[PDB]
Amino acid sequence: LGKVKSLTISFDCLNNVPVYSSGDTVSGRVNLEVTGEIRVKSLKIHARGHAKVRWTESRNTAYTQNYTEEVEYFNHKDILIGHFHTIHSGRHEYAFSFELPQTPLATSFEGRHGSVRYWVKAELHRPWLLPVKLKKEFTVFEHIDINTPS
Repeated sequence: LGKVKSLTISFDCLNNVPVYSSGDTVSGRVNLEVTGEIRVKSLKIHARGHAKVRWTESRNTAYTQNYTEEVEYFNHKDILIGHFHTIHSGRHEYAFSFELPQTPLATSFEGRHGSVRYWVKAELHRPWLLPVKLKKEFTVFEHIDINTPS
């Protein structure tokens, strides 16, 4: 058997910053470095954008209950491998490409308990091993429209 050394995600920028807008094609490669030899059930990507709010509330022998509320603006899945596949030592690259809705999207923002975030998640499934995921954030900002209603 072998083992996964590294799992990263590279973005093909439109420049060099991962900033995107409506109708834009977000693409890149899922990078996978491995020592020895591993078997892979599947390699999937999951893109999502949503508004998110964290808050905690104290109870009582006291403890703290954690809450999170999300509103989805965008969601997209795709498979890159399978759905076993064998991979040997060295670097491996797997290209991905999807597109953002031509409908207007929420702009990325970071408040103190509220935020809007977009990310691409890479999910690796292997026989007799727990699923491993890597989530990399990208920024979405709408381009100006001179025909905006009121």
